[PDB]
Amino acid sequence: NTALQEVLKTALIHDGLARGIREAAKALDKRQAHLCVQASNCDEPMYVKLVEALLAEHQINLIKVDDNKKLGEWVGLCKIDREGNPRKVVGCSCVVVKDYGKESQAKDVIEEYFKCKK
RNA sequence: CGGACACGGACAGGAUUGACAGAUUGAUAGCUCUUUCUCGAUUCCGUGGGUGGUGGUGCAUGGCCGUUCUUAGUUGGUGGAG
Ligand SMILES: [Zn+2]
Repeated sequence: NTALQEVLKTALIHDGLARGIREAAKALDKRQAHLCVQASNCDEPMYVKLVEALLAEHQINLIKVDDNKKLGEWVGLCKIDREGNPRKVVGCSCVVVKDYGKESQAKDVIEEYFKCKK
């Protein structure tokens, strides 16, 4: 439970992402992105087959989560506030990590890759 | 758009920029249109809003200048006249 809860959220503050309706699946076209994350609630079953057709054949792995509404408070557009509303953004299916830039808590995402998923 | 900012919706399962071809036009303005890529949450729309103005009004004014006015005039205080 260490991989999905805490070691990746620190790699989501100010990195390079794929954010919105004209770029949810734009950053998959980049040969510059490391370990990404993917949501298991797509409306059509081939759009996730569309995006794993990039990564899983290649050197890139996805992490499953539930959906792109629990992912909304992670992507960067803050919707919840002291004087705010609960749901003013609906997040992406798949945001990628192109560069960590530092090594605070990144030893477990790379341990997530080649411990059992090899 | 060079209409800041504030309000909600449209913004991640397809908001907003740009652009070659061509019948497009005054025009190598992608203006529009057919076709179709790119840009990355910056925005666009709705509503209140500043804003800019060689737009009005010099009879609402400030500054300035012009003039009788380049001729020798103007004024209190303090007493006196009323
Ligand atoms: Zn008029």
